[PDB]
Amino acid sequence: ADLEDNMETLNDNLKVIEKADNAAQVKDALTKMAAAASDAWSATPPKLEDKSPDSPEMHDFRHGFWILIGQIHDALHLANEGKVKDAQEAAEHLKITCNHCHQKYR
Amino acid sequence: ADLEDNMETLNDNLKVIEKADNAAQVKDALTKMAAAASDAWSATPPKLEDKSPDSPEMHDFRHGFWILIGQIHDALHLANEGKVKDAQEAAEHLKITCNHCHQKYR
Amino acid sequence: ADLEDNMETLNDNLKVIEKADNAAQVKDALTKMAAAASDAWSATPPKLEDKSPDSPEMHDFRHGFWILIGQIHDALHLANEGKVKDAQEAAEHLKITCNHCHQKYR
Amino acid sequence: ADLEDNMETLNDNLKVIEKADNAAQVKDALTKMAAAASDAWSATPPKLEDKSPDSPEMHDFRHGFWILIGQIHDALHLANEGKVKDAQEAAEHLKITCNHCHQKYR
Ligand code: HEC
Ligand code: HEC
Ligand code: HEC
Ligand code: HEC
Ligand SMILES: [Cl-]
Ligand SMILES: [Cl-]
Ligand SMILES: [Zn+2]
Ligand SMILES: [Zn+2]
Ligand SMILES: [Zn+2]
Ligand SMILES: [Zn+2]
Ligand SMILES: [Zn+2]
Ligand SMILES: [Zn+2]
Ligand SMILES: [Zn+2]
Ligand SMILES: [Zn+2]
Ligand SMILES: [Zn+2]
Ligand SMILES: [Zn+2]
Ligand SMILES: [Zn+2]
Ligand SMILES: [Zn+2]
Ligand SMILES: [Zn+2]
Ligand SMILES: [Zn+2]
Ligand SMILES: [Zn+2]
Ligand SMILES: [Zn+2]
Repeated sequence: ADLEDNMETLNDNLKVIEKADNAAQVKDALTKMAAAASDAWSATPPKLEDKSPDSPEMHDFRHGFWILIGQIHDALHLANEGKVKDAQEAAEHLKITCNHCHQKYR
Repeated sequence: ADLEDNMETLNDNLKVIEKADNAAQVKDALTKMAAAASDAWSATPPKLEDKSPDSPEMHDFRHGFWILIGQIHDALHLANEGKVKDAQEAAEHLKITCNHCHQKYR
Repeated sequence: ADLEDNMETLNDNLKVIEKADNAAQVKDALTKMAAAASDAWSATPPKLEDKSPDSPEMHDFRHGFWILIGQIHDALHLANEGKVKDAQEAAEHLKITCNHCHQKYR
Repeated sequence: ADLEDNMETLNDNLKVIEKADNAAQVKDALTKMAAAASDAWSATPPKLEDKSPDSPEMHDFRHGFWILIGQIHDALHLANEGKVKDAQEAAEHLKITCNHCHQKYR
């Protein structure tokens, strides 16, 4: 999908996690976020259309998605241990990564 | 594009890394492998077309790409520090992940 | 040495990172924090002296130090690439992990 | 403990994992390996007594224990999902990290 669609997927599923009651909802939202992050890894954001794909900027840009993917990976493991509250708390971790990339690149 | 194309990208660039002389070659090959792994994350492999997308198998399948992506992430950091030999020996780490997924699902 | 000493090491060096100007200061503070986190991994915190060492609590407790160690690991890689501001903003990531463990066990 | 004691702990528990029948044995061995790796993070190995503690060598040395700690972290998550075979296969991952550090530093 395009960067904007992936971002709406990330935004909708982050809310599902913050509002969730059971593990299955959290697991499903985390899996959908991981798919959106991986698909978004390739995208060139507007602020960086001018820059070459192996510029310092596009490397740092892509590095943000590695942070997020890793955070989702750990969150799903916690979710798969019945630790709903601990997996929901991952949301707080994910939001930092969301804001850090936004601050630099949208 | 498809799982088989992503795999040939992973295979070709793994060899480039093993036969590389300088950092730029290693960096470029690692970046291409990361793109292939991320793009492959969503694929349903032939031996798992029968299985449900939330089966233990498709979860374990996807988990393999998280391991590889994480390994590529660290390898590129080492590559970006001029540690060519340390980044090349990441290749040895990557091959274990290649074989583990292949053993179960190829 | 003890959990409280490790925590003051983490606290002092987190501030050094937030107020740093150059890479060497950030690198040095991150290295000291990594040493404190690793050394703290084995500690039994007061609020968990009652609990068995393989309880869900002491496992979750130890898991917190794995998150922090991983965050410090990535921060030092960024620091070693001359990306001072990117390494300093790791501080924001670290504080979430500090608070999550404190909320449950301090 | 000293580096040699930590190494014997790593060696004994790696064998327990390769020989294990149930999750509890694997979980317990992984937890003991994590404790040994964290405690070993601080050690100065013989080949590097001459070198300063913030030399490139002692940084690369310590980086090896970050790889191992991360690998143990993932292995324990797999172990905590009843995936004994998948957690035992982590052993193959750990041995690469063992050999890579040995090759450079013992
Ligand atoms: C980069 C590494 C990013 C990460 C990680 C996250 N986001 Fe993002 N997001 C990013 C960019 C470059 C853009 C702009 C895209 C454009 O074409 O304009 C966005 C946009 C959004 C939006 C759209 C709203 C807007 O103000 O433009 C949303 C709703 C959004 N992002 C949400 C979001 C969430 C929830 C994230 C983590 C869970 C997240 N983003 C991470 C770049 C990056
Ligand atoms: C799963 C998580 C995998 C990881 C990690 C890696 N590979 Fe793979 N690979 C996988 C599957 C399911 C398949 C078969 C797909 C099919 O349609 O039949 C493959 C296949 C390959 C191939 C052969 C491709 C072909 O021409 O048919 C190669 C050469 C290959 N894989 C290489 C490779 C390398 C080098 C990897 C890591 C560096 C790697 N793979 C990881 C599943 C998975
Ligand atoms: C658990 C996994 C923790 C993480 C991660 C961090 N901290 Fe911590 N901290 C923890 C405990 C259990 C305690 C209480 C110990 C006790 O004996 O009562 C603390 C305490 C602190 C303190 C106060 C120390 C004192 O003088 O009594 C500080 C200032 C502190 N912690 C800071 C801190 C920082 C900055 C962290 C991350 C960067 C951090 N802690 C992580 C448990 C855990
Ligand atoms: C460095 C980052 C290391 C990692 C990771 C592992 N090992 Fe190690 N090991 C290391 C050093 C520097 C030494 C030498 C210590 C000395 O004072 O001589 C060792 C030693 C051992 C030994 C002792 C046998 C010997 O030939 O000296 C064993 C049995 C051993 N190490 C096992 C081991 C295992 C099983 C590991 C991973 C699971 C492992 N080591 C990782 C440095 C490092
Ligand atoms: Cl980030
Ligand atoms: Cl290694
Ligand atoms: Zn929506
Ligand atoms: Zn974890
Ligand atoms: Zn899992
Ligand atoms: Zn960040
Ligand atoms: Zn594609
Ligand atoms: Zn690293
Ligand atoms: Zn980088
Ligand atoms: Zn594996
Ligand atoms: Zn101590
Ligand atoms: Zn990184
Ligand atoms: Zn380094
Ligand atoms: Zn947390
Ligand atoms: Zn022994
Ligand atoms: Zn995992
Ligand atoms: Zn756990
Ligand atoms: Zn290695």
